[PDB]
Amino acid sequence: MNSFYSQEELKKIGFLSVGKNVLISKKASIYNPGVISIGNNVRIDDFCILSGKVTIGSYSHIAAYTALYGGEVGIEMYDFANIASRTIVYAAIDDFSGNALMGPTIPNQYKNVKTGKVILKKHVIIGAHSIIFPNVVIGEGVAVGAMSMVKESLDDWYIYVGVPVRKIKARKRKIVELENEFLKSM
Amino acid sequence: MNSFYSQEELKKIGFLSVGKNVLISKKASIYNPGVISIGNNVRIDDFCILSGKVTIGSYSHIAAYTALYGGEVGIEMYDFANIASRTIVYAAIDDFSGNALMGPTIPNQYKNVKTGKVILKKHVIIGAHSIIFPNVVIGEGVAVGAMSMVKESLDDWYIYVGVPVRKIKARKRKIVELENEFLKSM
Amino acid sequence: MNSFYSQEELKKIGFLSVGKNVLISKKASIYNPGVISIGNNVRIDDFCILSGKVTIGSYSHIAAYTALYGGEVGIEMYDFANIASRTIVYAAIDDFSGNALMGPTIPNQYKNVKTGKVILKKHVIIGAHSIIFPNVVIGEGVAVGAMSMVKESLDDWYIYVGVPVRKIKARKRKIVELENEFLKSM
Ligand SMILES: CC(C)(COP(=O)(O)OP(=O)(O)OC[C@H]1O[C@@H](n2cnc3c(N)ncnc32)[C@H](O)[C@@H]1OP(=O)(O)O)[C@@H](O)C(=O)NCCC(=O)NCCS
Ligand SMILES: CC(C)(COP(=O)(O)OP(=O)(O)OC[C@H]1O[C@@H](n2cnc3c(N)ncnc32)[C@H](O)[C@@H]1OP(=O)(O)O)[C@@H](O)C(=O)NCCC(=O)NCCS
Ligand SMILES: CC(C)(COP(=O)(O)OP(=O)(O)OC[C@H]1O[C@@H](n2cnc3c(N)ncnc32)[C@H](O)[C@@H]1OP(=O)(O)O)[C@@H](O)C(=O)NCCC(=O)NCCS
Ligand SMILES: Cc1cn([C@H]2C[C@H](O)[C@@H](COP(=O)(O)OP(=O)(O)O[C@H]3O[C@H](C)[C@@H](N)[C@H](O)[C@H]3O)O2)c(=O)[nH]c1=O
Ligand SMILES: Cc1cn([C@H]2C[C@H](O)[C@@H](COP(=O)(O)OP(=O)(O)O[C@H]3O[C@H](C)[C@@H](N)[C@H](O)[C@H]3O)O2)c(=O)[nH]c1=O
Ligand SMILES: Cc1cn([C@H]2C[C@H](O)[C@@H](COP(=O)(O)OP(=O)(O)O[C@H]3O[C@H](C)[C@@H](N)[C@H](O)[C@H]3O)O2)c(=O)[nH]c1=O
Ligand SMILES: [Cl-]
Repeated sequence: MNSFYSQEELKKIGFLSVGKNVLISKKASIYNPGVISIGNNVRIDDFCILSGKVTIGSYSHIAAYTALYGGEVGIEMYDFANIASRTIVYAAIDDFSGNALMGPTIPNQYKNVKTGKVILKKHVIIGAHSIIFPNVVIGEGVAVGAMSMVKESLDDWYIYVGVPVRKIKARKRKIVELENEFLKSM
Repeated sequence: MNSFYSQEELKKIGFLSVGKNVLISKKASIYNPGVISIGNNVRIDDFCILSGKVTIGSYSHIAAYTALYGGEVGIEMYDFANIASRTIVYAAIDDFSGNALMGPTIPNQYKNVKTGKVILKKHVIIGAHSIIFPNVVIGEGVAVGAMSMVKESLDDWYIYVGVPVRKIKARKRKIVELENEFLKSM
Repeated sequence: MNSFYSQEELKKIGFLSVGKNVLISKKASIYNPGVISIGNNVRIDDFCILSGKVTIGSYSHIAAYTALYGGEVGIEMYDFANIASRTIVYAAIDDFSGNALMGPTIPNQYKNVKTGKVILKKHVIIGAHSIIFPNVVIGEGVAVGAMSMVKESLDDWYIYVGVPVRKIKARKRKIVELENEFLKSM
């Protein structure tokens, strides 16, 4: 069938805000829903995790198995941004260098958590099995390929691939005009 | 212990067809069972997702977290094909180029979904964390490595790796002799 | 909210041994708890799988989606080791070469399972979306970057990346003084 909440059960979750035509899987996890807000026409699929401060506009699909670790600073997606399956977005990560201790079992004073808001601008697409690390803006109209890793802010309207990513090609801007056409008839 | 459904629970599912000794996780998601056939001696683990048209033969393991998105055209596996953990197989995929809007929140006329049957032939093995794209015939006896990305059909009896995959060596065919012998015991 | 067991429900799983302050998601899967041991201050998140023989010490996070397939020979992590999200550790994998049949639907005669203990020593961290294969000792202090693949044992206090991994730099050892200072103030 499908595993989505009814519009009725959504209201019971306690989101900061949730628009219309919001389909969220019952097999997703939602932690601290009072700091999570969703526009209209959002779909979030089985085995996703939203945890902490996350904000999603409208016309966004968060595909299956995707984790959004919004922490305190948060993750924000703008309209028409989509995220394919099995992606992680971190707004916070532990320091790997060996200069600090690590992870939730250890108190803050021994760790060196790197944290910064993450933003996906309008029309961003994030390819399957990718990772986005903290304190990064993914530019307007940016496509990130499958299995790619992003550690820095990405320039608008390009397609990036690889670990860590590299620019390979301009993204076509035809979507801008299609979005105007779509909005019209809606 | 294990999380597999009963023969009794399995029949309650409504599969287009289910064979014998089928072990399906209660923690998998099965969408539109009505279009899904499974032969004999098949195991499907936790957190898999089968959605839309998916045909599976016999002697096949779909390991944990693997998503098979058959859509309309479908995904087929021949006998002795196996898929290791956290793989995605897409029978349909959105246009990443920027020539078109994307994903299930948006109507089809604004999109440009690529679709085509995906076929895994006999003795195919797909390594963990791999991705197969639409309209791809994975040749008989092909092995694709961990973390593989497959956008195009793959010639029989080869080992491939990488993103996207390249052909690194031949697969031996000794496995065909062992199939014939296994069958002759059985 | 959070999705962990109370310390009461923990005792009802029948681990070879569970310590105190042990947070385990109800959305995780635990097979054969009889051969699994867990020290103290350990968190195991949603959609993890622990199957067969698994030994975790103290001060360890096993992040979401992570799968530890310990089979019979086992996976052992020492204290202050952590695994980030969507990692797989295998103590047994099947032969990809074509010399043998594959997976849990086939009798052992016809297979050529590679087995070998996996050990992660003190302060190891494994980055997200990584894979560690059988018979590998990850030396004390090792860091493996995200989206990496490990088929061989790794030297102490080095940072490794890639598929399969290459050494890129020394790990800083300030973490050795920090554990001292932290353990003391307790
Ligand atoms: C990123 C992508 C769009 C590029 O496809 P393309 O426009 O057809 O370009 P090509 O396949 O010609 O690749 C161009 C270069 O990028 C490399 N490349 C392509 N995809 C890559 C990836 N995901 N990671 C690393 N390298 C990649 C190719 O090797 C090639 O390298 P070269 O120039 O050195 O030969 C596509 O490869 C991809 O990753 N799609 C992801 C689809 C997806 O995740 N869908 C989720 C459901 S909507
Ligand atoms: C692909 C695989 C079979 C190759 O192993 P191998 O035949 O033992 O070959 P090697 O390890 O010598 O590697 C051959 C070349 O391919 C590369 N390579 C190997 N595995 C690769 C992978 N998964 N991704 C990218 N490259 C890989 C090596 O770098 C080497 O490159 P070079 O010739 O340019 O140096 C193995 O690496 C693998 O990926 N196994 C997957 C195991 C799995 O997914 N198991 C699930 C549980 S059953
Ligand atoms: C491994 C890691 C610590 C390296 O970071 P760094 O020390 O800042 O090193 P740099 O980013 O300058 O990269 C050094 C080299 O490694 C390459 N590289 C870095 N990380 C890589 C990775 N994960 N895979 C493949 N290559 C990688 C870089 O391209 C660069 O190569 P070059 O010398 O050929 O240019 C980091 O990139 C990483 O993977 N962190 C994972 C964090 C994680 O998984 N967190 C989970 C939540 S806590
Ligand atoms: C994955 C999933 C599916 N379902 C149900 C409801 C859905 O309408 C139905 C089928 O959805 P589906 O995801 O199989 O098919 P689509 O509705 O076409 O969606 C998908 O294909 C596109 C081409 C990709 N770009 C998407 O990333 C991919 O997830 O099954 C759920 O209820 N929950 C889920 O998590
Ligand atoms: C993963 C999984 C396991 N189980 C139960 C039933 C099983 O008999 C038992 C142990 O299964 P396991 O999958 O850990 O181990 P195996 O049955 O040996 O299979 C595994 O190792 C092989 C070498 C790989 N080729 C497989 O891909 C891997 O999944 O646990 C479940 O009930 N559901 C599951 O999803
Ligand atoms: C992921 C997850 C979270 N939770 C709840 C209880 C937790 O205390 C709360 C916060 O968990 P969280 O994982 O969103 O956030 P943190 O407690 O900061 O943990 C995370 O950020 C760090 C920088 C990383 N090193 C970790 O690997 C990452 O998972 O949400 C659960 O109940 N179950 C879960 O699986
Ligand atoms: Cl996953």
